[PDB]
Amino acid sequence: GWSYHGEHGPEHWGDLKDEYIMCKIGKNQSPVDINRIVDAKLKPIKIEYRAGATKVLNNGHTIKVSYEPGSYIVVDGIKFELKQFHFHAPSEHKLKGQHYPFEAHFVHADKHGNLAVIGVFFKEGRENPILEKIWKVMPENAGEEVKLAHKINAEDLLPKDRDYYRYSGSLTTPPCSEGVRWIVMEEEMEMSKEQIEKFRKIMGGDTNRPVQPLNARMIMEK
Amino acid sequence: GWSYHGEHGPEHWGDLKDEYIMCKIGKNQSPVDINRIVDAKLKPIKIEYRAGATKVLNNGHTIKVSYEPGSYIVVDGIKFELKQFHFHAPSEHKLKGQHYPFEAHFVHADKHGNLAVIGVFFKEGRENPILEKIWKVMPENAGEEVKLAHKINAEDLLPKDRDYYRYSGSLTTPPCSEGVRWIVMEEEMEMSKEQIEKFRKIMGGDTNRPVQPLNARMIMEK
Ligand SMILES: [Ca+2]
Ligand SMILES: [Ca+2]
Ligand SMILES: [Ca+2]
Ligand SMILES: [Ca+2]
Ligand SMILES: [Ca+2]
Ligand SMILES: [Zn+2]
Ligand SMILES: [Zn+2]
Repeated sequence: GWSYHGEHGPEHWGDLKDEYIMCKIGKNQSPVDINRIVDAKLKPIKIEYRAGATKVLNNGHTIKVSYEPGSYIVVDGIKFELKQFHFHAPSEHKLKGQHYPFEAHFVHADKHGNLAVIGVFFKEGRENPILEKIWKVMPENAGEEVKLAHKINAEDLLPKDRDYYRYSGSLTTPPCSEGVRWIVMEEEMEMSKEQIEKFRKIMGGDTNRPVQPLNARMIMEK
Repeated sequence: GWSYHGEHGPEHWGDLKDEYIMCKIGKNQSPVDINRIVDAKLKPIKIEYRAGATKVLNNGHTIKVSYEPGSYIVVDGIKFELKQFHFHAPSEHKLKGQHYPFEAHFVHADKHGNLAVIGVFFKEGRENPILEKIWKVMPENAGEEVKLAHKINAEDLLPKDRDYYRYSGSLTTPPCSEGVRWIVMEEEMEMSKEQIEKFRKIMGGDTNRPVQPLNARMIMEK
């Protein structure tokens, strides 16, 4: 019964269930304000994506797009399979104290269940032609799920400059499990103001967890 | 008789001499707050530098390091010869409303006198080993100029990531001539807090012109 507003909101997430305890005691939580940055010789990240987005689900907390097996990234010489991507507005991560109006998360998992999430910022700009295909068909109520007519390639929502920030964090929604590899891309993408407004309107407001303390962590920059 | 403080300061520069009129009527002035940015497919910039820094001059307004002929950059298929590089603190340019504590300018000129300046931001970090060589020998008073023992290569003060912001602007000190190509590098370099403090102490304070209106301009990002 968790939410982004009111008494089941982010500050109370850890109180709600035993399984959500990391939202309360965790010291490596996401998102964060990216303001303690260090240059590091990170390897480039192999992105082996095919066209494979199939369904669009409104779950009350976001719009989630599911992906068929076969698409993956390689981080630390390990294959993490793309499972789904979804959205928040405004951005969950901040960059040196500032938000973007929107952020996408591409959620991946290796064979043992370890999670790697690619985060992509979006600013106000040209209509995103890939997001229009999903937005046209966006379910208006929680629980609804539409099948997509044409399969979408998620690689088209990623920038061509693939320099990125890296850090060790968590899921941004309960249970907020830790041990998540975060790959936040430096280069932003574009969306129309209308697309942003539609997403906010349908979600009913802000869909962003507050930034959490960096604590012992640093953010690595390629 | 211009300065960075008081009644001969930046707000009054255009009042001081007829030759300084651009500081008053100019609509394409530098520096600027880099907050209206557009992605653009800018060509990479050829940097053909040799070891060639010879002298270190304190001129009351900065520390200026002079360069022997033979080192150049290529912008718009034109050779601009490196003449000198110098410093300001805090940064002249801002990035999305925020300063860096220090900024370097590498001043170049083509055969007809057209200026191209490469700007490099520096943050607090490790001692810069190339700046230490200059700092050791830094003239304490205006008018003084020391010959360097060992020639320095300016290329070592530039980042290895050479993605850059570009815009059309001006000199940041009187006469503030326009028609200057600005190449401001995206990746920052590092300096020690001690090196910054030494430069500020010797200059006697802030050495940065206030940001000027972007006006009709955009900033291009590679
Ligand atoms: Ca950096
Ligand atoms: Ca880059
Ligand atoms: Ca972009
Ligand atoms: Ca950009
Ligand atoms: Ca750096
Ligand atoms: Zn998310
Ligand atoms: Zn300068």
